[PDB]
Amino acid sequence: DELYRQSLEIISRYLREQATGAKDTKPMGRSGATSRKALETLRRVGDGVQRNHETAFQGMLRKLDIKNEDDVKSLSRVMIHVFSDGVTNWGRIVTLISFGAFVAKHLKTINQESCIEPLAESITDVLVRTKRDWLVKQRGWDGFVEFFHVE
Ligand SMILES: Cc1cc(OCCCc2c3n(c4c(-c5c(C)nn(C)c5C)c(Cl)ccc24)CCCN(c2cc(C(=O)O)cc4c2ccn4C)C3=O)cc(C)c1Cl
Repeated sequence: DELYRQSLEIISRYLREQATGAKDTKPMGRSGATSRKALETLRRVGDGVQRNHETAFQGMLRKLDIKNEDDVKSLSRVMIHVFSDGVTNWGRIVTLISFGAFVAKHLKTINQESCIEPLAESITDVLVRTKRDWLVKQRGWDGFVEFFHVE
């Protein structure tokens, strides 16, 4: 499943980098150029999204009461509820990932960094399993990058 692996490398790097403040300088895998431009796209757009929904993000974070990895594994159901039904567009997907980053920052603050990568997996798993065909028709991460690109 190459779509899942690409999505997880992008999402995982964006989440851990938002939580630690440090960029990950390890080379990317195949489709490296696209994934690097996708992660740059998320650094430009994602922080605007998080500031924009700060009130709603904080409310939802508190209502989910995340404390350990078992809590992290119990988040897919609400995630799926909020994300699955209705219209899909790239902004919705950025919002998914962006709240992911918001939560990853929280996990780092309560010294639960080890939960960031299960978080990332859960996010990727919900994305690819619920939006795969859409992702394929928007040409995947190249479609994402082209969508948010301005010259
Ligand atoms: C990591 C993780 C990610 C995650 O992601 C879930 C999917 C992303 C998401 C959406 N929404 C969220 C809200 C939220 C709520 C509730 N109220 N308000 C005001 C907000 C901003 C919060 Cl607090 C957090 C995340 C989201 C609802 C509104 C925007 N929207 C959207 C919803 C719709 C729609 O309902 O059809 C259409 C949309 C958008 C955005 C663009 N379009 C077209 C979403 O799909 C969820 C969880 C639990 C986890 Cl753990």
